[PDB]
Amino acid sequence: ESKGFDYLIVGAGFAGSVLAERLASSGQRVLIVDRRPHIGGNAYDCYDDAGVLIHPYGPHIFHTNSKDVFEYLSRFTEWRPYQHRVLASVDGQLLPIPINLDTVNRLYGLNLTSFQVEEFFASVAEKVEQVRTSEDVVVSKVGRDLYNKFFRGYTRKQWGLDPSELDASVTARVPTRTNRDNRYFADTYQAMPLHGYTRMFQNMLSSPNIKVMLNTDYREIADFIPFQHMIYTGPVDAFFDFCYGKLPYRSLEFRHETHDTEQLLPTGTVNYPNDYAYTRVSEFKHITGQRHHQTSVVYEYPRAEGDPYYPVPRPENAELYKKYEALADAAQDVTFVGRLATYRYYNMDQVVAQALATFRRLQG
Amino acid sequence: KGFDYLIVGAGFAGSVLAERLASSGQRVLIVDRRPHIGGNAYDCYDDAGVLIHPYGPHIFHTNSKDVFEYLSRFTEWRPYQHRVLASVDGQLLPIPINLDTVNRLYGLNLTSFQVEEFFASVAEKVEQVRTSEDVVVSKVGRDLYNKFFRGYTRKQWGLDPSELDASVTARVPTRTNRDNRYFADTYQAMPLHGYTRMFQNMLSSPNIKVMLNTDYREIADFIPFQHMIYTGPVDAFFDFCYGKLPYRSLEFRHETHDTEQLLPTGTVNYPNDYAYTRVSEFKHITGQRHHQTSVVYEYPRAEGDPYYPVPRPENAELYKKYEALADAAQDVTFVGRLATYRYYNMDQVVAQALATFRRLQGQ
Ligand SMILES: Cc1cc2nc3c(=O)[nH]c(=O)nc-3n(C[C@H](O)[C@H](O)[C@H](O)COP(=O)(O)OP(=O)(O)OC[C@H]3O[C@@H](n4cnc5c(N)ncnc54)[C@H](O)[C@@H]3O)c2cc1C
Ligand SMILES: Cc1cc2nc3c(=O)[nH]c(=O)nc-3n(C[C@H](O)[C@H](O)[C@H](O)COP(=O)(O)OP(=O)(O)OC[C@H]3O[C@@H](n4cnc5c(N)ncnc54)[C@H](O)[C@@H]3O)c2cc1C
Ligand SMILES: O=c1ccn([C@@H]2O[C@H](COP(=O)(O)OP(=O)(O)O)[C@@H](O)[C@H]2O)c(=O)[nH]1
Ligand SMILES: O=c1ccn([C@@H]2O[C@H](COP(=O)(O)OP(=O)(O)O)[C@@H](O)[C@H]2O)c(=O)[nH]1
Repeated sequence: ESKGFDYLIVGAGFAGSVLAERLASSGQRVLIVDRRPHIGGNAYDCYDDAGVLIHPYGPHIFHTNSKDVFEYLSRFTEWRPYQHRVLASVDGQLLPIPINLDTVNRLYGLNLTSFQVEEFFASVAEKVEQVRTSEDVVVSKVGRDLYNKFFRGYTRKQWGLDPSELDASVTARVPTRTNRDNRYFADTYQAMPLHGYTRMFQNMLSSPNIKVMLNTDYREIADFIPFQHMIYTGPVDAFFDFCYGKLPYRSLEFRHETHDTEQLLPTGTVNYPNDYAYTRVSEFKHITGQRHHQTSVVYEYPRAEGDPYYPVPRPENAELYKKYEALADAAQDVTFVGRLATYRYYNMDQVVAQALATFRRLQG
Repeated sequence: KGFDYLIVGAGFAGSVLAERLASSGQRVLIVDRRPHIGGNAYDCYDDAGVLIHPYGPHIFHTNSKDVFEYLSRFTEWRPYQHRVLASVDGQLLPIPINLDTVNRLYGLNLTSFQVEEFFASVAEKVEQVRTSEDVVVSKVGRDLYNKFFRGYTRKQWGLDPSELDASVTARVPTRTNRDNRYFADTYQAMPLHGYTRMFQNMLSSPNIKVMLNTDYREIADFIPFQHMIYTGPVDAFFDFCYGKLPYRSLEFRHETHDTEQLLPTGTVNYPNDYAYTRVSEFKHITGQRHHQTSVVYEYPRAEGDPYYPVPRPENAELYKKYEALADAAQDVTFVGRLATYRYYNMDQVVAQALATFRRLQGQ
């Protein structure tokens, strides 16, 4: 039709890359761009100095209930079945989280059945008018003491806020159980890409219709490169030059280490609600299924400043986003999709859905 | 506006130049039709977790202190002296041919001093040496030429050593000593973490934008650039106006085995057997520790991606006709193995690029 590209996609993570593949399979000329020197966004993996497969930006475990998302992804990767399991260091023990029958019995030295632990949870639970805060969701189900041990400290360390300063959506992510299930997810499809996300993303972007541009801020090229439409997957407040001020995103620092032993942790991840500066340690071999004479772990330190990783879900922040959203829905030739761009605390599968949905919209 | 340079190809040629140009403040756009950087020297991890080179074994070696020190700013080193065995007469023998090759082959017991006289007694004298047959035959004799060189060369090029310039089979000198190293260079070492990691450091500058999966022709029309550095094949750049320049290609067959070690050295050559010219085992080269092993067999091909220029008098003439157009380009600089039609090693390409950088700065 004209010079340049039909689409200019800003960001090569799940949001941007899914659309890039859909548009290009549809015959669109697509330029995908990322300020980072690699594709895959947060989900990027690679081999470290020791030859172990890791995630530079923390542990990404894939899980979904969407047969459609799982089948779409199945087009670009084979799978390694895996059901993630997390232990929480509490009172010098490693207990299951989410809280379940075993957590209670092990913590207090009880012997409740699955039927009795309901009466117990009910016997300590705090009555809450209406549930609004992350404090509310937890305390109204399992009571004050279990809240202090598992949720209050972790949350304050992770967010820099009390759970009461956070939307109930936040801690509602980790629901309590009364059975003896110890998986962090009870999703239908739990599995990791056989050869890593990066290999999966490379297939996703392999069309002749797709051009990949790296180490590039869209603003550096958007001036002299012709494109008929733009898909932005970065932060919003930044897209509109913070005109309304800074939309708060919580950040992280990662400290990777390699140990001359086959196994360091009992599970993929151990949470630290009450001790240490880090929130958790992850061991990639548990996740990937890789065999190696050594192992590599990563420690996560929450940070107020740095690359945005988490939207900060709270009443005041929801308001501030709306104003930016208004500008966004107003943007004539720009479509906003992704965790950062639409300010949603989304998992990988959720972003893939929202991207696939957005694709269908771009075709009436 | 736009970029000061458009660099076509992210191999050694383009990457060294990207780095040098960017370092001096220039805005660079390096592009490649491949999905990765590094060109031929690109390495990666296979499904088994073994570090391999998708495009055949790349072993770094050099006599140039300046090239090694330049590269040393983007990678650490694993000292490595590549050793190659040739499968001849049912034995695994040292190549280049040396004292031990001859002694073991013919069941002799010569000293270094005697083997000079032996080679002399079998050598066919050639008045003026012009072909790959001459260089070999005029030194080691007809028989040894047949065992190690003729079969291999015919298989690799589809040409007889006599139809190739003396420079081809001259890359493999004959020895009278007992040195079994393939190279005798001063600096022989591998990038500690592979080439890709090194390239990544070479292209880390904020003044470098990287475009992959892109042929320059797809963006040349709407992207502003003041000068172009071209590292691809020459004939393709001028749309084959003088007909096609002969390049030689390869097919690679990669295998993984459930054993720690398959071969006795990094590479085994087959001058006289099989459809492949050689077999390589990457662990000997990388030094990686793994419970399994990955090898690659190389099959010479007439058609495919260009890997080797074909050094012969009629091909020199043809290239010159293209080299003439290249010089009249005025805003395109040609550099590399493919772009200047030279059978260059990695270190030679780096030198060529560093030199070209100097010329461009007037230095
Ligand atoms: C620590 C951590 C752990 C996680 N664990 C899980 C998990 O276990 N399971 C799960 O399902 N999900 C997990 N996730 C969530 C998952 O990462 C997200 O669902 C996913 O990253 C969403 O991708 P996205 O494309 O929307 O955003 P992103 O992955 O962040 O992609 C945005 C990209 O755009 C680029 N960009 C931004 N601005 C510009 C610009 N101006 N110019 C050019 N490029 C730009 C950025 O560099 C970035 O690469 C985790 C996330 C984090 C941070
Ligand atoms: C099988 C094999 C084994 C080798 N072993 C050794 C060794 O052991 N030791 C050693 O020192 N050297 C070795 N070499 C030689 C070494 O690989 C080269 O010297 C080196 O690759 C030089 O890189 P280059 O940048 O000049 O060319 P290349 O690496 O080929 O880079 C050229 C790039 O330009 C791109 N390109 C071309 N045309 C276009 C276009 N139209 N649009 C966009 N992109 C384009 C190509 O995709 C390619 O990536 C070996 C070579 C081969 C083939
Ligand atoms: O052991 C835990 C695990 C979770 N959380 C809270 O639940 C939220 C969601 O945790 P999840 O692991 O699902 O989020 P992630 O960090 O993985 O993105 C966290 O931010 C915490 O506030 C907690 O308090 N204790
Ligand atoms: O065992 C050998 C090794 C090399 N050669 C000849 O020497 C040339 C250069 O060998 P080299 O190993 O340097 O080629 P490359 O590794 O670049 O493919 C080849 O083309 C062959 O013609 C040969 O005949 N037998």
